[PDB]
Amino acid sequence: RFQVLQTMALMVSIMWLCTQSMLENFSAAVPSHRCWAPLLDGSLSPEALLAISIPPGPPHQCRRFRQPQWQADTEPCVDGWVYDRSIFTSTIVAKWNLVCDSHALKPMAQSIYLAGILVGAAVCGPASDRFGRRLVLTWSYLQMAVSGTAAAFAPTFPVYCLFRFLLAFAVAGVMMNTGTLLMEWTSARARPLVMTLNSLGFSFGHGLTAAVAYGVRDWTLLQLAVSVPFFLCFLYSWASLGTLLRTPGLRLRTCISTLCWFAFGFTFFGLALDLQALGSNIFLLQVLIGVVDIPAKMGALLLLSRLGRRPTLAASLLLAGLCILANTLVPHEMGALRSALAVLGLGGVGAAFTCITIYSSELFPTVLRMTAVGLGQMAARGGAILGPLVRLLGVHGPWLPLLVYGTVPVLSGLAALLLPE
Ligand SMILES: CC(C)(Sc1ccncc1-c1ccc(C#N)c2ccccc12)C(=O)O
Repeated sequence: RFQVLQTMALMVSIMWLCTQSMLENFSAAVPSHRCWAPLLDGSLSPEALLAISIPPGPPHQCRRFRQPQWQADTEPCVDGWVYDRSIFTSTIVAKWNLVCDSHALKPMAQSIYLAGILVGAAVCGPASDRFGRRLVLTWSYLQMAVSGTAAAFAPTFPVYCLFRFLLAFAVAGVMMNTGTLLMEWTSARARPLVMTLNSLGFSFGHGLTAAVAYGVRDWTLLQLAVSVPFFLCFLYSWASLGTLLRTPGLRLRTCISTLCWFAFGFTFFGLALDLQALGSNIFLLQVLIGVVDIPAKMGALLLLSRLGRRPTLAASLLLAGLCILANTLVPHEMGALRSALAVLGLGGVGAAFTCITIYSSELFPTVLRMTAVGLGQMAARGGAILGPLVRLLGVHGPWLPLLVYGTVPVLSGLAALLLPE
């Protein structure tokens, strides 16, 4: 009774935590924009007017003819940008003009968020040890709620990034304490099931985010809505690494497990946080991510049970990488196929997360098990921090970030073939 109720509450918390993580692709979606031109803001056709007021692009994002030319002089967006509000009424990109010259700020915002996750885990470890895990979890709920509300009403971009950093600082503690509490009260034999249940809670959070963002098209309102439930969550909440590396034989397993954690984190947080490239419809992609993760993670658990631990992880990582590579390979015209491939890739990445979480426990003796799992978690968080950054390589071509996202998991899975069991 108590175990199931606690599991349900923590599943709800994880759903909302996934919402916090994945909100960025909605609250930071880049709308179609253009320099604010006077002649565009003898009237003629809007298409013709825009043709004589904005140079053509591969509709140029950030240029405008100095004087309306009827038919070099192109100049930057001196007066600002005009954002298309057909989908989103407001966004951080539209609010702070994170386009073109300052385009790197959005992926940099996502990197700051993930660095906040890393720092929050690092601090909450010793804090959760020093103070009760339940107390730290309650304080993390409170911090998540307040940081989300503040970042919703952030006046300037540095303030928004700072409060996203503190929000991540809090979510790291939330995740740490939720996982620890689930582990403590669950029988050692039932650990794979509990891990799968938590991952399924995250999958449900994907669709929850999709629905909330669909309803609330204002980034301020979206952030505030996703942050409010943590107020209620707070209300009703009431063997060192040196030795691990020293051992000679362990080095192979340690390196490969850490590489797998890093590959999962990098690929997921570099792809999951930018679904605009993956598919045309962000809401549909967000929904399908969870809709496929559910069966994907269930099948991952089934294969893990019957097909084995190592081959299941290898298959999941290879599937993710190959699907991402195909997505960047198949023609951009075939949008449906690319969206399906991206959904399959994210499902495989989630399955790989389940597999590695349930596998790294077995790979190492009980004395070093906690240290190995912690090292894997830290590597995953570092890869997450590096995830959004590689999207900056898209300036040369949008295919390069996806090529990196695909070749990382493929190589990690191939390396996963050397694991013992
Ligand atoms: C930081 C991560 C990647 S975890 C994490 C931290 C913060 N935000 C989300 C996740 C996360 C990402 C994908 C998941 C999936 N699928 C997932 C499932 C359950 C719990 C968290 C996640 C790690 O620990 O290395």
